Amino acid sequence: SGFRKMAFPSGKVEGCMVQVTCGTTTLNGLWLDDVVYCPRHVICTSEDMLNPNYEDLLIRKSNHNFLVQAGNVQLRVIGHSMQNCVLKLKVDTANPKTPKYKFVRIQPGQTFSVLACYNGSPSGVYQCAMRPNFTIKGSFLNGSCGSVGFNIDYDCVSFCYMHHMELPTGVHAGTDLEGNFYGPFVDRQTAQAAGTDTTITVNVLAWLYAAVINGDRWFLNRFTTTLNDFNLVAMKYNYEPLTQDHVDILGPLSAQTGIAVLDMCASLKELLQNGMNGRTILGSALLEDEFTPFDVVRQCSGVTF
Amino acid sequence: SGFRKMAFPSGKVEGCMVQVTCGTTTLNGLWLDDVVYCPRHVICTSEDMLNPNYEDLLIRKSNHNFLVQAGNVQLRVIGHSMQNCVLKLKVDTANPKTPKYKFVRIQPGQTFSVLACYNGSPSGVYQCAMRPNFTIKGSFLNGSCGSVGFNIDYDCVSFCYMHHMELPTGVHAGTDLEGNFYGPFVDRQTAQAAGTDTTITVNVLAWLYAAVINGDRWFLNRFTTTLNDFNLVAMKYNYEPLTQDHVDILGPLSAQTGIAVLDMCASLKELLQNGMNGRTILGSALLEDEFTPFDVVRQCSGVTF
Ligand SMILES: CNC(=O)CN1C[C@@H](C(=O)Nc2cncc3ccc(NS(C)(=O)=O)cc23)c2cc(Cl)ccc2C1=O
Ligand SMILES: CNC(=O)CN1C[C@@H](C(=O)Nc2cncc3ccc(NS(C)(=O)=O)cc23)c2cc(Cl)ccc2C1=O
Ligand SMILES: [Cl-]
Repeated sequence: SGFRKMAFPSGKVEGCMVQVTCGTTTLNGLWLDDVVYCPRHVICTSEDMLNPNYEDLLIRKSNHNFLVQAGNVQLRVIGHSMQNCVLKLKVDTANPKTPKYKFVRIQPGQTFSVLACYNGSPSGVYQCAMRPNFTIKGSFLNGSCGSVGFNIDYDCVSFCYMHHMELPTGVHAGTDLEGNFYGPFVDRQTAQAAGTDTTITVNVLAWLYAAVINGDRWFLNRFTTTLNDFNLVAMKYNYEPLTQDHVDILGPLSAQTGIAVLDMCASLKELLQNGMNGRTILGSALLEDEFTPFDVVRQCSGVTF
Repeated sequence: SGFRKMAFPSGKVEGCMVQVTCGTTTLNGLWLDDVVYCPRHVICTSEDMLNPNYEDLLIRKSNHNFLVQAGNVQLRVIGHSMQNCVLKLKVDTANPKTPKYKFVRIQPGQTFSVLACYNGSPSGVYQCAMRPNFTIKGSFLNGSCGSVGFNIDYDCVSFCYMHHMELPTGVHAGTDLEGNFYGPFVDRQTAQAAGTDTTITVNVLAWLYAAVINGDRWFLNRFTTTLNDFNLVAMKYNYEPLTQDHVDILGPLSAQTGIAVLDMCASLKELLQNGMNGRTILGSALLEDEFTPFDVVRQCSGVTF
């Protein structure tokens, strides 16, 4: 019993974190096999950040301008190349701690663990989700660039995010490990803003199923809804549209609890109308949207209370 | 910017987790140097748990009855002994991954990271607080016994909790690493219940300071209070008493934000008496009490391990 915001154990990723320095700029890098991946803006000064020409800045660097430190050991850079917004530094030593890994690009609503790092040293681990507006609500200070997001379903690490910047609202933007940004953001200090964010409807439904599994039903009602009528109401509360894919994805949780997806949709409609009336659901007074259907099945028991 | 429930990086602890089996019972063990620590109830069957005589059950067990598995390697048990509610299995190999460590007993209100394990394999990491009623609101399924709680200071792991059981309300109970239970609990299947819980006042104040540091200031007011008048209010809302030690501990946060501790108490009193009025603080509609003053300073400064 219980339901916590749970991160994956971070050990496999801690063994990959290194410090990358280029002149006055220091940030984090991810060392896998003989390559160190890091944000390409490590080659920028504060005066280069408005309209950097990364190709022109990079051609002026040699391998020995990149200082890479793994623990108390200096690695030797023997090559470099840029792939989109990521810099790949070839080093003369393969990381002996390289886990089994993949690079995966995720979609909004997906969750992942973040290992926040500073100067190549891990400081903490937390769970988060790719918001519908492609930002993440992380906890990052100056020097955290290059910190990564990942999942570890089984013993293979799937790297999905590399941290690049903080927007004016305090939210964060970054790329996949191939250097493609999530969202309409650029690695420039030009005026940029997060678009209006919305609630991840499929995740809220998954978390309501988690509450039923853990033994709570106060929020259920005797009603059902059509998918279209649910979407017409939920969009008035800035909730993302629920698609037939989302309904299909919630099937296993529906079969486990005995509550049809559209019946859970009616409960959500009523919660949005009434609020909680002094009650909580899984220790929260707000509707939680950073647990996916996959997270709920992984964390909860297979026997409903 | 941002403020997340953040756990310590778990790598140093992941390298210590093993699987302990005795008969039909399988649970987790902690391998440090040449000793494996685990709950003494691993020697119990479901019938024995009703009223176990652990010395009598232990005397029949030989070293070979304990099956200890570290990864895909079977360790050899060469001795066994009990210390309070923990079983110590002497093994023929010192753990090469043993970090610098200490065993520390924590007090209610203190926080720690939990590495949830099943079959000696870590599955997740989450942050939690020892409640004033000595339970923890964890997330644990059958097979999680022996999972541990810890903090990190510099490069030293301080082990503070070992998981033993789940109470009827779904909350959890366990021991320190010397086998002394936190709370008035015993390791047997018998009628046991968590006492009435209270809110950790010093931690709520720390989290209000974190919200201010992050730009959430709507709850601030011009008023102050005496410590005695505040504690009358705290008693009324089932909040723990605030001591002069708590006020002293919040000193640095008070000096950083410009809000005296008793000034923040006046904000807390108004929040208890009037609610949030549809507003949130750090994305929560409830007053959060699982961040200590030290956690707030650490996360708002980027301390690494
Ligand atoms: C808030 N940021 C800024 O005012 C300056 N800024 C620097 C940099 C950037 O966002 N770094 C940061 C990353 N994560 C958390 C941070 C918390 C705080 C912080 N503060 S600071 C020292 O004043 O920038 C910087 C942080 C950046 C990188 C790229 Cl690729 C694009 C744009 C920028 C940029 O605008
Ligand atoms: C809720 N538990 C029970 O009804 C039976 N029970 C077993 C055991 C115990 O609490 N283990 C568990 C620990 N953590 C999470 C658990 C989730 C689920 C779970 N399910 S079960 C197998 O069907 O009880 C057991 C869990 C235990 C150990 C001690 Cl030292 C003392 C008493 C007990 C005890 O009463
Ligand atoms: Cl995805």
